[PDB]
Amino acid sequence: VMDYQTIPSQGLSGEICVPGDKSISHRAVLLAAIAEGQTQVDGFLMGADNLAMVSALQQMGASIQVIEDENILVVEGVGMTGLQAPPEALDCGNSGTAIRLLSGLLAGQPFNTVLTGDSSLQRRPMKRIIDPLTLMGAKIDSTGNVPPLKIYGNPRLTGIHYQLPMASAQVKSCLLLAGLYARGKTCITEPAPSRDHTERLLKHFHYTLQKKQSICVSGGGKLKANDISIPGDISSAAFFIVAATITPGSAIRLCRVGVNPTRLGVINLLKMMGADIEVTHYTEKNEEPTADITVRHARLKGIDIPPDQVPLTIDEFPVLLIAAAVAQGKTVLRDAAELRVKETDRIAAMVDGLQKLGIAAESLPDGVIIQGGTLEGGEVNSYDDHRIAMAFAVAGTLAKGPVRIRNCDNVKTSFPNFVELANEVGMNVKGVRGRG
Ligand SMILES: [K+]
Repeated sequence: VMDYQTIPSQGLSGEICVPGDKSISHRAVLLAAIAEGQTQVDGFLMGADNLAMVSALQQMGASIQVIEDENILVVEGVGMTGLQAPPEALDCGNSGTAIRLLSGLLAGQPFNTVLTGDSSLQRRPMKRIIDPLTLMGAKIDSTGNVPPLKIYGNPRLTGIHYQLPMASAQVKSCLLLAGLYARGKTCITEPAPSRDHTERLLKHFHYTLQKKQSICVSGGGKLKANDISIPGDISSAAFFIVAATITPGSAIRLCRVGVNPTRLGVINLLKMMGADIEVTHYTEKNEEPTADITVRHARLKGIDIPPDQVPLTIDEFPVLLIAAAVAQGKTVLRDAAELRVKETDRIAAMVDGLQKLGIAAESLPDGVIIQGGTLEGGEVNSYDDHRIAMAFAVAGTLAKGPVRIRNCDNVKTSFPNFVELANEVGMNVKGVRGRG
């Protein structure tokens, strides 16, 4: 078992490219697997979650060559009906995304599948997908609406018109995938817009989409192979953006980062707090916009986080709360109860760690109240959550003393080369032997 140990930073500098987007990587390889023809995937995130998605597809006879050192996949698609019944339960590891997407993919197959994963994954809520999939005629056994899930494939799924009562957590993507195999059209309508990585990829693979506040697909179409280049993960960049923001003497450039508007919340909010962040060299390679992000040290003020930014920033709140901890004044986060049902309860985790580092932090059922202050050295627990681990690694840049973050083995689920890149820009992090 291993921990991260930090010492304060004298300032970040240089230019780095963060690894590929986790969310786009999952969808890219899944769609490529069932496409017709050969898809080359560049920038695939070679992390534990995305490789679990790869292994899972391979158990069902996807043809995927992994070239790990180059972040490349070469996928020979097996076509829409080309998958084969896997012999054992599919282990999604730590990956909520993989299990929810596979559920959509597998609901309409002519075979049965069991989906499971690690302890954390077996606590992630699935009611949100089970219910709509069932409306389409899926049959999914589960206890307490958490994995493991047993899917009894139904090749005669029916399109539904569904209005999700919540900015989807892969619910839209899940139903869209099921929609490809359903008879008729499947229409998903949502209160507020959410991530659209799936829609962009469906278009990329030439599957017809329509189109106003809702989105529809009709089943029985074909996915057509089309090479894809995956942008840097802005959720991964977020750690360095906060680090360069709060560490005096810092100036860095993050190259080739995805800047999808539905993912830009951390930038939007930091700027509101007074951050110094410039987006340049904006380009549009296939489907996903990417840009370079230049960050310089800046003093921050606490803010009331606007409710409309919450969906745009949900995954960056761990590291954003570090910025709040060192800002001048109070920060209030509301409407973010979804933080409690992630890999760990992220509100409880962040509040626990912040208090251990000398920050006045207070939990709400749907968020947190932070009084900006001074980070001390100390020791915190990652709660096995990659973003909690990395958030406190970022805390270490400004903490008065060393920060020990226990149990960081799961950082590689989303950011395999985190330690290397951190030390490269001047964020001091070392992996050391942990306990237990
Ligand atoms: K995960």
